[PDB]
Amino acid sequence: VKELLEAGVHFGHERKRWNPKFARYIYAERNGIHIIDLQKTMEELERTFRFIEDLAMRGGTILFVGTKKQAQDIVRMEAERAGMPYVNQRWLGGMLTNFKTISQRVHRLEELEALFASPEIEERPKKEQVRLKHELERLQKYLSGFRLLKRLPDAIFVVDPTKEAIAVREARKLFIPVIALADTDSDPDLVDYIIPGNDDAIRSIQLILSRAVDLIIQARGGVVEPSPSYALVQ
RNA sequence: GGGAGCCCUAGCACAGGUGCUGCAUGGCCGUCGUCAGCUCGUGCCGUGAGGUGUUGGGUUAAGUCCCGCAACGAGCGCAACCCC
Ligand SMILES: [Mg+2]
Ligand SMILES: [Mg+2]
Ligand SMILES: [Mg+2]
Ligand SMILES: [Mg+2]
Ligand SMILES: [Mg+2]
Ligand SMILES: [Mg+2]
Ligand SMILES: [Mg+2]
Ligand SMILES: [Mg+2]
Ligand SMILES: [Mg+2]
Ligand SMILES: [Mg+2]
Repeated sequence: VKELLEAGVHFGHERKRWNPKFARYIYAERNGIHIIDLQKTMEELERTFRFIEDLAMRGGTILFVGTKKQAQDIVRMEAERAGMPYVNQRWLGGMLTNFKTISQRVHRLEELEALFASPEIEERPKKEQVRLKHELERLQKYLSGFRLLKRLPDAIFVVDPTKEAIAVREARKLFIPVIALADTDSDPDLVDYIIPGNDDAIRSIQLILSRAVDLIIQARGGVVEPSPSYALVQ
């Protein structure tokens, strides 16, 4: 739960497709790439991790949203490590603003797996058997850890604001605090708690969600060890 | 001398009408068409009528199934359940 000269190589990123609104968090245009104000990344982190502490203490959940493939797997472990839910494959229209209706898909998954521990997987025609077993396929594929959500989450952790911007918009419309791993292509003001790092490159990404989940466990009550991911990021 | 009932005149209340209106109508039928379509709930977009979903790419006899996607689903159809 720290590291400051964990610039490592995960400080600055992105070329000139910036959101000029991200101007404060930049250090220079070192050869076609804005590099991120190192200090600010650490002090925004201060007020940020602070936020997340009180969330684990009060016993609420954080929905980890990362769809970007260069961060996809990482989300799965760190979100499984902590109890919290994750949206991993792709983000659906109304996971939040339509959160009731979307949860029928959860009502079915949990209940369709109950078909697969019964005598009725031998019963039922195979007209149903083929359809109703490759339907369970897809369900577990998108809601592999949305099903953990039983109500709207107290906050939400996105790894790319720009890319998962439908996720962001939904959060706001329901007044759900946005934590985000952001960099130069994003609108910082659209985000409540910003870690101005860089949405792409696993060396960042995982470092952040490691230390974040470290802190979540550390503050919930468990004080643990290295992660399932770590330097298993190639 | 009256009475129930049945056959009966003479008047009543009504019957009956394949007389009109199929644009006053129900019912049933023809037809586009056994064509693959027509909608809904909630969400999202839009001042609004409305839109998205139902568009895109592949496939099928088929909105048939697949991939994808601000949508996630569902109903009436298709298919199947019936017969030869
Ligand atoms: Mg990006
Ligand atoms: Mg008459
Ligand atoms: Mg008629
Ligand atoms: Mg047909
Ligand atoms: Mg015919
Ligand atoms: Mg307009
Ligand atoms: Mg409106
Ligand atoms: Mg259309
Ligand atoms: Mg198509
Ligand atoms: Mg169909």
